[PDB]
Amino acid sequence: DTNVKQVKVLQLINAYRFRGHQHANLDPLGLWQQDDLDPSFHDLTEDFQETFNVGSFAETMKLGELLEALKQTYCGPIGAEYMHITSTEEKRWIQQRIESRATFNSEEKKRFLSELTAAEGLERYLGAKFPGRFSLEGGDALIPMLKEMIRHAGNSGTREVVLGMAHRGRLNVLVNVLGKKPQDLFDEFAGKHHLGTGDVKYHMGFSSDFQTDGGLVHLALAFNPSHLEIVSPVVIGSVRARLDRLDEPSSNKVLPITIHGDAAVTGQGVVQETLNMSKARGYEVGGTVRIVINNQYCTDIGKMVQAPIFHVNADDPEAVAFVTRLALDFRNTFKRDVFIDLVCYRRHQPLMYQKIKKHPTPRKIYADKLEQEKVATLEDATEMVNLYRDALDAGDCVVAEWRPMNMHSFTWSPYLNHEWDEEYPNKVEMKRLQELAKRISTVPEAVEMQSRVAKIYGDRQAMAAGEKLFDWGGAENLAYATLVDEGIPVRLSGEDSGRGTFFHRHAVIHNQSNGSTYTPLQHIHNGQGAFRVWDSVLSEEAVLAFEYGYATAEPRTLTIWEAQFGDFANGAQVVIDQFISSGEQKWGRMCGLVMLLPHGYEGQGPEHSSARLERYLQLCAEQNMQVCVPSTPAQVYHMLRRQALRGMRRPLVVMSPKSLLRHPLAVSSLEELANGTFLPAIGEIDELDPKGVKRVVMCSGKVYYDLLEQRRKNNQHDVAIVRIEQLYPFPHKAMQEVLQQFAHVKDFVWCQEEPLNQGAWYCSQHHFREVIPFGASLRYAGRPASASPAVGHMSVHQKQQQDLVNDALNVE
Amino acid sequence: TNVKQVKVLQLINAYRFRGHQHANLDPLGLWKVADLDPSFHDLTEADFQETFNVGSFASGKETMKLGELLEALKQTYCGPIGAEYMHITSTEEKRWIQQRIESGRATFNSEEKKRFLSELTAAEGLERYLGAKFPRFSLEGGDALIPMLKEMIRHAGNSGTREVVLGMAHRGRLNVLVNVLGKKPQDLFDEFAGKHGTGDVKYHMGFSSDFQTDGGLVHLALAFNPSHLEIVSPVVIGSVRARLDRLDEPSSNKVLPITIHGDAAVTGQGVVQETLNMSKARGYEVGGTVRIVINNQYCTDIGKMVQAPIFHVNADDPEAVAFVTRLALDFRNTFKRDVFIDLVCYRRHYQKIKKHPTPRKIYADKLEQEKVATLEDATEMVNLYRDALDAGDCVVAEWRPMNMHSFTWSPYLNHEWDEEYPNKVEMKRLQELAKRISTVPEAVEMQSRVAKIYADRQAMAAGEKLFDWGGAENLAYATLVDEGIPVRLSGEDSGRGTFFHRHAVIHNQSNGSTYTPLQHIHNGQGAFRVWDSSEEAVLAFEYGYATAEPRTLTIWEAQFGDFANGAQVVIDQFISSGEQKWGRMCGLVMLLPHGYEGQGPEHSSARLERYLQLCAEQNMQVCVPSTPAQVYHMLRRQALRGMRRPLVVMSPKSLLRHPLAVSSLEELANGTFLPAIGEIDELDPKGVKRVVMCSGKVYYDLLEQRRKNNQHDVAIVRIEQLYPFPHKAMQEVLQQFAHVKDFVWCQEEPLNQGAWYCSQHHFREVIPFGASLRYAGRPASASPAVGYMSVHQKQQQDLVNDALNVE
Ligand SMILES: Nc1ncnc2c1ncn2[C@@H]1O[C@H](COP(=O)(O)O)[C@@H](O)[C@H]1O
Ligand SMILES: Nc1ncnc2c1ncn2[C@@H]1O[C@H](COP(=O)(O)O)[C@@H](O)[C@H]1O
Repeated sequence: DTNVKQVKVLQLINAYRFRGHQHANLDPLGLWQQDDLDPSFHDLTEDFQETFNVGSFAETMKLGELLEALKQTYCGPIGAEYMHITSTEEKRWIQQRIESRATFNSEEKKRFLSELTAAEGLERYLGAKFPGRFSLEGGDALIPMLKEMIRHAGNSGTREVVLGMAHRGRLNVLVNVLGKKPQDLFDEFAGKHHLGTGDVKYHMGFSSDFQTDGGLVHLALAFNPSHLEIVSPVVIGSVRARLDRLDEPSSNKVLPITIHGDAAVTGQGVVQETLNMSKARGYEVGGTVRIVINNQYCTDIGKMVQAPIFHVNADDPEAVAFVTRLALDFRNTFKRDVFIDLVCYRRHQPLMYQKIKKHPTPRKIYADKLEQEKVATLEDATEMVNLYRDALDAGDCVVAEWRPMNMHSFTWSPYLNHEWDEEYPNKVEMKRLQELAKRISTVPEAVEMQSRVAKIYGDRQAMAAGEKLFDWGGAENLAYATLVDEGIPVRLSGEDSGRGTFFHRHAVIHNQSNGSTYTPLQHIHNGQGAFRVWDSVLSEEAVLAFEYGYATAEPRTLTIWEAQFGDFANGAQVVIDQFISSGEQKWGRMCGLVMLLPHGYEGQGPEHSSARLERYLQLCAEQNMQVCVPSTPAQVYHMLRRQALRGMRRPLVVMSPKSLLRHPLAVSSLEELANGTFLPAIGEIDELDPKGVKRVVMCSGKVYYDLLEQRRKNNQHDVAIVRIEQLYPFPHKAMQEVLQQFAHVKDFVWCQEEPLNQGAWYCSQHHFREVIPFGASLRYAGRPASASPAVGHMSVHQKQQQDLVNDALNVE
Repeated sequence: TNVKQVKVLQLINAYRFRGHQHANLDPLGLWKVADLDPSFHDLTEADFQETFNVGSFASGKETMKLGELLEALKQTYCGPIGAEYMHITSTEEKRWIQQRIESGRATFNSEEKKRFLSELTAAEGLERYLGAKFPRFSLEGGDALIPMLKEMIRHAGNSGTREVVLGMAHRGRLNVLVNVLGKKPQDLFDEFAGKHGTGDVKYHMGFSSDFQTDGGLVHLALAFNPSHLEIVSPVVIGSVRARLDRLDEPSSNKVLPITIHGDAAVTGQGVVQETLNMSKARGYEVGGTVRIVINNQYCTDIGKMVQAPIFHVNADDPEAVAFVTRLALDFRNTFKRDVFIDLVCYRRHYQKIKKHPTPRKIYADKLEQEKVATLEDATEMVNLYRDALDAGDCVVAEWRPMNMHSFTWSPYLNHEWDEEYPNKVEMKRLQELAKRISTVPEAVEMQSRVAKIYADRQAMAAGEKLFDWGGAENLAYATLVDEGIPVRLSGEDSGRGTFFHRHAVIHNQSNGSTYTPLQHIHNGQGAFRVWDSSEEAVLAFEYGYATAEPRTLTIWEAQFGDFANGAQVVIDQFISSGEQKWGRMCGLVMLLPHGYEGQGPEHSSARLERYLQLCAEQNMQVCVPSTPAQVYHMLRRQALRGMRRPLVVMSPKSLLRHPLAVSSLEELANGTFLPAIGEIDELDPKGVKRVVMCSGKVYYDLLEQRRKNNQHDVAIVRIEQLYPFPHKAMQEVLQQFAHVKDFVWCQEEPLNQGAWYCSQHHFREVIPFGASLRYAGRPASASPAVGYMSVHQKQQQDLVNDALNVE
């Protein structure tokens, strides 16, 4: 009897919660094919005036009334699928919100109508004027949705919003949300304009302020390439930077919004990578609001994590508004990714095309409704449509709440139009240097050090005191000290980067007592730059994108990304190709990201030998990047400081050393640190009688030391060996300084560890030629060309190293 | 009591769903759910003695006392196996799983038990033997991987599986190679001693071998891979589709893909998603692959993206592992979908780990207790195995040397690029074919624009009209499948063509159906298949497919070349370098649409220069065909030569419709692929002051300008094949200009892109001793192309003009 039935009703409430969404009126076309637990009878009833307890269903209700309420709640225009989430209080939170809506009022409804009108009217104006649809029609409700999202952010103390989307709807969002001048857009179509090489109109970002009741929000819409889905981790990178510059930096204060298409989101693996990474300390941003523009489920990746998915019918702006707040409230409340599945169509399987043509547009559907509610007449709707058309004709901003940015919002202005060779405060006063050298070498006794580490630290105290030369790690960390000391923050990010893949850095010290850590660079003085090191793992495409976004938002911070080995960075080729190396020219976007790519031929094989130097060199042009191969601790130290101290903001690609990290000749003095500078080139270091010199060898990086040791060994005085430490921009001045004593030499050799089709030969040939004397010939010494970067077998490597070295040194 | 009956059913359902959160899974035990408690469901201790219907609980003792149902539920769902399956939507699947798990579980006989012990002993033994001799990425702590795979292989044999394809990574690799695949311990030992193309590290080696099971011989193929994690997965799956495509009897139990993943890598690499999402598609699907996660410490939740049953199992219990292995196989065989096994284990190379006994120890003990095998038994296993290692010969009893017919590559192994191949086709037959594939049954009702394209093609067959690019290209496929050579075309919109040039597939506007004329040439033809595509997994898959099947012409087409960098890892680590690293040949064709036409930085450049820079030691071909004839001969060459190396094509966009880019029947029937093309206009050699060389669409710009100018003193020559560089061909086309001293290389692409920097050194080789060589083309740039059309247009006109401007 009735005991048993009460239990059955609970089971029925439950089934609606779980799966009600699958019978929801989501599709605006009504051609969706809904494929159980949902009819009473499967749960054995008939009965509808029997009164029941209704469990947690936001006390007592006649049955048939409950079934009403459940169908409303879970089977109308919103499909909440949300009971996979394990947090009890989150579900209950949601239930509370949806299981109890107030009505919007005449002015909010009208306003919805107004934004649908703009959505449509812009799409139509552009159709008529420029018959060449990435039109938003009809996912028109995106405009009302974004505008509401932003208003709600305002009223919840959000200060900035960062957006990334793609092409569909792009022009609409630009004009009707971000506030770009229609006239500016119309001009773009006519070919009226930038002073780089540019990109197409659908990749355009935009920055503005937007006035809400709750205050002034900053809007930032990303630039992006045609490659789908990769702007995402760029955005959230962007937002971590912006959070990192607030004084108490709570997530709700910067909101990331990403807009996706159904196919891209299931089909692009950077989505997985991004979800995985947003979990990680040093990368989290308190969750992203993800909008899926659902045309042709797809949101099913959002269960690899576990996030609420709100599906909604684009044809109901009111339901759309409601879900918008719901999703936003949820994310600001619980610091978690949320998904809004915006279910719509492309006005622009010819069986549904016919469906679409006979279907009224969202503006139309809504104005008809506001008319059968006596909230706006035809004459009202019609005049919204006339007003908007007129405004387009006038060409001015059409977003009433757009405000021009304040001076203080222009964070990049100091950093534009600088050249690589500008002067910068290279020197640091010896007293202060040693003071810092000593502080970062000195670990409170509280911290129990592992044995090998404690040694390394004893060494660095001895470097500080002049009693021992700096190695790479000692000098590198000293660079960071000198930067944070004067207020410049550092962010270092990479696989195992706190200690170092090669055990060289030990910026972070693992306590053997507490199991905690201590990071010396964080304890210099009150009010220093922050210093933060973050250990990635994998997700390498998403990570570099993130750091690119970060460096892009924040030019005051020295932002470093370190690949385990350079060989792996091709996992991020799209970032390197579409953003880092080309973003300035395409988009005007500066970036001082530093990339540490361990690189060097040491016999460990094809994926542990080559950063593919040559690929970065071919990408170089128009001063776009710097490519450096530092050979000394002093060099790395000056190199990093230059990047921070010196105005320009352009990617620094570094061929980082592995074995040089402990080479006994790779070693530097305090005098070289304090009074030295970054040297684009380094001349011959030994005494040779220049009149006796028959050959100059030029080279970069570790192979230098092999040549040096071999030439000393041979007792040889007739061949000089010069380093080129910066291959791009190519340092002509420096080159003529180190070459002047050799004006009379006719035999010049470029020597490289790397194979002929690789390293610098093919790309930097023409520079070498510009720089050697008018007489001189120029020839190659190095490994033969090869399909694989590096041979498999150590004995073969060793023979090749010896052979290329002897060949360089051999004048016979 | 009616009420309690409903609630006992909910209790069962709770265990089905969530039992696994309380299963004994962590070997270490160093690892609370209200649903799992009878009290949660309003049942009491005193209820335990009462008896209930147990609905579908598959036991099937069809009513039980509750106390006892509870013992069973726990013994089923909270023992050494954790089953997550109830999130799957398919009733029959869930019922199927219930039938096999809720039953029972698992009685193994003494012969099998001792075989497990034996296999664990091998796993432990090899790893200690290596550790002692060469002080490795040891399997230790997941020794059960070994009996698992051997059982997987045995069970597949009894299932009529004929091939197994595995990819995995570094942990456990030496062990699998030796104790599963059959590599001789001596070979491994030599390798550690550096007694040995350019090669690669031992942890990347793959291996082929045959394996005698009770059910039949089974071929095993373990993939080569680079240091990069997880990208070998889609490669294996491609391999499998190829193996399935060569069966008369294309049943999917017949070939089994297995991928072995780490838990970090499985959630941190995007290819997993990409591969999971591609395995749904026609035809990249292969009837499901079984995925083993080697879990050291959830990482498996990515399989709910695709709604895969997931079996967790305690690696210290080899009988658990075996049962789950069979179950997984049977499900994949049965329902043709992916399945995950989560092997819960630990890395032996810290306090709790060190006084934890090895899995050999634990199971030897347990067989003692069971009087199935004694200290002395177990011990002699250890000693027999160490002795075997000392002798250095195969330690896999079931190993067998492969049959001649398993050597599918031996014909293709040692070939040069300029080898003679059967270029000519007899005119009668070309025309017969051209007519066949352009004639469509009248039942098929074509969209008007496609109908017009097809009439043009009938005109082309007849000689009325010169071939355009799509005409010739389709005709190439037709000539190959004609003679029994299969074709696989894979790419975005590749059926019709991104640029609407192909129309290999016709969409019948009446039936909603399709018709593909290349599939209807004659019975016994090569299969022709075009598939419409997750770029990185797709390319990886096509590569696997080509390394498996050298008889099929396998073509991948990017939507635009600019996007292929999405797949840089496949290019860098497999396609370009596999032959030298691994001895792995591959005739994969890549169509990369490429051309400066003013559509911006991502619709302009395939990055020719990046492929050029990867070229060395004859690894690849890079071609820029300028004619329908040329594309036709290029594709036929690739298929008809014995060489199997990647062919990277700069594929045209505009040229697809350029009025001058057309070709005659005579050029198709009696021509051949020309690595270089000479001056084509009547031009007096002694009038010529300058020779311009170039490739691809620029040619036509230069030609059309030169003709406008009525210029006779500048010859223009195409290099169609840029690598390997065609020295003989270039001499024939430059001979009549031996006296010219002014040579220009001219390219659309910016100065630091395209061919200039990489091919320079070839160019200087091949022009006359007197002669100078200078560049005409776009200036260097950081973006591949400008954002604005007008600027594009000026740049095009200027480089063309510069190149033609003599004195
Ligand atoms: N990485 C960058 N390079 C150059 N300008 C930028 C960069 N980031 C932001 N800006 C400009 O600075 C202002 C504030 O940017 P945002 O805070 O990102 O909206 C806007 O004018 C941006 O165009
Ligand atoms: N792509 C390839 N290149 C060269 N040899 C291959 C290739 N694929 C398979 N083989 C060899 O052919 C035999 C059978 O290959 P499989 O069927 O992959 O086990 C083994 O000897 C393989 O080494």
